[PDB]
Amino acid sequence: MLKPQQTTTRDLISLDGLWKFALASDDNNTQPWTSQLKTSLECPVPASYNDIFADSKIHDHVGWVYYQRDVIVPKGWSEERYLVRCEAATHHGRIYVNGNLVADHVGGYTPFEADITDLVAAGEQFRLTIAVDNELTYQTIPPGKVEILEATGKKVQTYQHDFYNYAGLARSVWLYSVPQQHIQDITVRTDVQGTTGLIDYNVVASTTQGTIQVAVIDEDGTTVATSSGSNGTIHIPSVHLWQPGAAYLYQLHASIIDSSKKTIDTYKLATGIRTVKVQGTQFLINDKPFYFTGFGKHEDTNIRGKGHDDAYMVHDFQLLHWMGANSFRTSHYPYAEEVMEYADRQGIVVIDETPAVGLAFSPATFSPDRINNKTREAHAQAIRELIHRDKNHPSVVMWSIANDPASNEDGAREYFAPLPKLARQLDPTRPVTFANVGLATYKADRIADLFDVLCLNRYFGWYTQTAELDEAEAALEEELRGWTEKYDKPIVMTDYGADTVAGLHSVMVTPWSEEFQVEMLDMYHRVFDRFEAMAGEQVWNFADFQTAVGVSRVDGNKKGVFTRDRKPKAAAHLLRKRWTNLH
Amino acid sequence: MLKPQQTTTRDLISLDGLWKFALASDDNNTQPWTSQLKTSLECPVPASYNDIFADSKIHDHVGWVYYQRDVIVPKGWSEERYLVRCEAATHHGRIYVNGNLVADHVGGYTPFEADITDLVAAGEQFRLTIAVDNELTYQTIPPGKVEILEATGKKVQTYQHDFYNYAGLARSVWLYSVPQQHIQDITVRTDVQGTTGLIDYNVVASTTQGTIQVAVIDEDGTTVATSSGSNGTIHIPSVHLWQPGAAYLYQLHASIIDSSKKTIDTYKLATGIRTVKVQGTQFLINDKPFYFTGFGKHEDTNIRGKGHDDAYMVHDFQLLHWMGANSFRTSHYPYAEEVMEYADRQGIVVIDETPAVGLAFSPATFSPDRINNKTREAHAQAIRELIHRDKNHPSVVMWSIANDPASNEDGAREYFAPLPKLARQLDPTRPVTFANVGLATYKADRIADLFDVLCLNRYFGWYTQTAELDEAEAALEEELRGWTEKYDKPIVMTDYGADTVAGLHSVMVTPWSEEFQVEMLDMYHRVFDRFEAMAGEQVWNFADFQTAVGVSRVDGNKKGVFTRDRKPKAAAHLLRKRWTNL
Ligand SMILES: CC1(C)[C@@H](O[C@H]2O[C@H](C(=O)O)[C@@H](O)[C@H](O)[C@H]2O)CC[C@]2(C)[C@H]3C(=O)C=C4[C@@H]5C[C@@](C)(C(=O)O)CC[C@]5(C)CC[C@@]4(C)[C@]3(C)CC[C@@H]12
Repeated sequence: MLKPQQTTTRDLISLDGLWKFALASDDNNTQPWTSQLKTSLECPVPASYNDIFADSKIHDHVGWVYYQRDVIVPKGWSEERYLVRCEAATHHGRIYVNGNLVADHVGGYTPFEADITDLVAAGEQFRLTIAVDNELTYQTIPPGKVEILEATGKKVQTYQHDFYNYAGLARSVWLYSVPQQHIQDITVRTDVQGTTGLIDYNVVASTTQGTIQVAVIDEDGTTVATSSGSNGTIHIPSVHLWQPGAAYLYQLHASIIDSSKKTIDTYKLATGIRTVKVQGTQFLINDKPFYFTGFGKHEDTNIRGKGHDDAYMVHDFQLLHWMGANSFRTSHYPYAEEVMEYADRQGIVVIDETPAVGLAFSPATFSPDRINNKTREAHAQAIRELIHRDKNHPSVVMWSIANDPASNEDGAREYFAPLPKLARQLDPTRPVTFANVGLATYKADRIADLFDVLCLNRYFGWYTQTAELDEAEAALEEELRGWTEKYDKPIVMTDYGADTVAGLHSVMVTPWSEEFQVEMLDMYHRVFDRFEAMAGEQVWNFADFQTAVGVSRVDGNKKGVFTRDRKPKAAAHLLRKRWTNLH
Repeated sequence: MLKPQQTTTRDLISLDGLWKFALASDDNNTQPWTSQLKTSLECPVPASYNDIFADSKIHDHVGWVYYQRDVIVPKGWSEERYLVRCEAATHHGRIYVNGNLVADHVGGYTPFEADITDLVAAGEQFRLTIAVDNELTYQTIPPGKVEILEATGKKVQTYQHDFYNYAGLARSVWLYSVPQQHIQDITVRTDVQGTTGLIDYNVVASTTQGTIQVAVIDEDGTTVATSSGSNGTIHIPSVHLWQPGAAYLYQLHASIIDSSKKTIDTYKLATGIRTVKVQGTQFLINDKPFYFTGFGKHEDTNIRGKGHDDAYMVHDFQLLHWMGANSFRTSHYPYAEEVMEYADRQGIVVIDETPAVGLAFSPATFSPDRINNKTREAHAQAIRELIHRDKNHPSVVMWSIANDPASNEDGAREYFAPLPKLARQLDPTRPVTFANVGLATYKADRIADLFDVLCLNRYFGWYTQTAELDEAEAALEEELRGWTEKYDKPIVMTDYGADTVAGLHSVMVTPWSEEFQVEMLDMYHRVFDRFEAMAGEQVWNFADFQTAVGVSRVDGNKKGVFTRDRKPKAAAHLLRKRWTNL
């Protein structure tokens, strides 16, 4: 269902706060959810739990953890229908109402919920336990594999992606109410004919006794159009288009109306009128060529892990405007819905990506004992959920299906082939892409032709022709010449960068140094501007972020242009100079 | 005497190395130079001793220390005269040969020596003890005062300058030989008539029996002119000039010649043909206007303190060339002589400066109980020794008499007046300056008219309390207007910058961030470029350096554009942008 909001017809209670917290264990208490949890530990919920507690055992935990609290359903909600919703449980969430399992969800970055109307009476209190599991298998979306250290028996988690496997309730939890007859879903699609804007809409509602009205209201509160029925086409004269760098949002009120013209349900959906098209080598937004500038990001801050944070969100966006970035990519998982809403209002463009990173063991990655058909089922599910959630965001301009898959290997094409089609079939308003790793050159990649736009991640300066910038220039150039001569598509660079410790400086060519970072980004730009087919450049990464432990990671990933606490490295000023002095 | 060298007639022995080291104490060994020091400590000799031992007592020590080692005079110096020289002992040095005092010297940054010819015989070993004192008084030229912490009894050294009071033998020590008849000094003075270069020379030699010859050899080895006599004028047709862009150096060989045609003594002095001139607000090198770019520096590196270091010197000059900096000032004491030679070869320009910093207690600074005429003598003495040693360097383009005196107070003009006259008199070929502090505004200062070029130190602190850039800008411009209306002289900004920790970053305007330092330098430049009379900009400082302890000092002074270990802050790149262009 739609992201819940408070209306004249719907109530919404935040369940964020401190919750009682416990790890699972091998105790005579298998089944925590059946009674009041016994812990002195409280974990705040919009948070990953790993770094909260300054305890190694919680942090390194593999398997289930339990959050618990008492909740009271408002007495004035009799005659209504109500649900508990998790915006996200990373990676596998279960919801329990007093000992009853009521939901079981498997991906780590999308919503789920349970209708508890008939299980708990209005004005009743109940014990809400949400179990969350972090275990990654070859069938989970980021895939991974649990192993056991030989000498100690410590359970340990392997995976093939960078960012740390933060787990828990990294996004908000909610109790909300909906009327018996309610709106369940809305799809809006937006074209333009000359200066007239056209909204294709479809409303899905629980019942049909009494009907659907729609109103489109501009930023001034003026109703600009109306329509009747659960689906149709709304004409808007002299539309205020939604543009990169100049958002405009209309406000689409779907109501349910009874036999009298009395309102039964209402829901307010923000929509931007905008078109995306790929014509040969150009990426077009409202029939105007567009060039991405900005970053791959991560949901990651000093203590709350992947926990959504309003201050860092508003600030991060403020830093984007400051340096003239116009976009970012939801690198390696869908971000919080509230970030997409904020991008819509800020006029920021978004490459929206599924959690499907780490489909690469470089042993054959696409075989029965690795990424296999059941894995592809999970991947298809992730695509559906993401698209289902973010279909109405004008900011979201393209779906990224995966990140660094081993798209050079036998079996990779048979694995991915259905996936671009599924996305295009669920949402025909946007192009589909994926982010290509260096192994999969223009020669070796065997997947690229099934996508509408090509995204490349490349580290010539850092990882291969190390500190040898001229050597990296030549190989970068060759490569790009290969892609441009082989495909007639837009090419957006989505990773390029270098680990850089703030404060570390050198007059020489010195990796990890602030000067080196600048020298490399600067060179990459020089090469980009030589190629007409480039449609975007997004630096890796916006900010330093935590990764799994490893001798080649200095307390995480330091390829940020800002520090974890958002202080600018020299590179940040270079991009600022570049992106504000060119379109 | 002249900086010693190896010639065909002269031998030179380095005495650098590890020496035995002891602090003074109050036991019956009241005279350590009268016998072998049995201490187990060894201190390296081109170095300050303070951070070397990882020991508090030694670092914080106030008073004398003793260095010691044996030396052997070579067998073949029989017919020869021989000396022990310290390039520098900071601040007060004594040389002992086996229980006998043979030299006592007071300034901390210039050389001294002793003729030991008659005390020790060729082929003899002797015990060399060198006592060095670190105490400052109101009469030492950087002045200070020793005090006692009442609760602990601890002896403590107060002073008014920034940089830490490092002591010891910060510079090399030598045993050397010279014939009985020898050259003792040479003065060269260079000038231009059309395209022909002129060299006035004067040679001072220990005896006048048998004459003096001079040859002037070019960079290709060609003798290009000669002269006879102890003094004269040599003409160099179509001279290649020494320029800031591009050093060219002639090599002048002064000799003493016996009745026959036989060389008895010889000495090789590098000379660059160049003029310096002030005209109105313009500083002219070889008749064309010059704009100083670069730094205030310090002799400061991580362990050895003020000890001279060939590596850091070459690198520091590469970094200057890297950022297109064309000059620096020897803030705030003469630097190693080798730096001045190296500056000559590198084509870099030098404001050469005395130890006279800290003549300011902001109680009346210039008065009989504070900085007085006895102090002025040490100061005159300091000018004398600096000019005598650096007079022949083409890189040295101006003398700086003092840094941050209280030039706004009563007594200040009467104290200073003799000093620039003295400098111009010992060297009439260069202009004289001093670095003026923020208190001495164009109104308040009462000394400035006695100098040829005005050097201002104007940290933004003087102008704004709360690190507000627009406030700083309005006040700097007002002040510079005052100076340009009231004096017809070149103005060089000799201190400007911001304390800055490497790695501290902010998208806001925040002091102590790399961004703030950048923005402040940049705003200062915009202001300087609005004024025709500006002849120069030297940022304070080149690199981070150690200071006395202050809660306002973060393990030293962090105004460096480089870190102590020579890493660039963002400010270095900003300066590189400006100086490599215009
Ligand atoms: C690590 C990834 C998947 C890729 O994405 C990463 O970006 C950042 C990072 O590298 O730290 C982080 O955001 C995070 O860790 C990841 O998202 C970056 C590129 C990547 C490291 C590849 C390379 O950089 C280069 C490789 C070369 C190329 C190869 C095969 C060739 O084509 O000739 C020669 C050998 C080698 C080392 C093979 C591995 C890759 C393709 C590598 C390391 C794979 C992983 C990539």
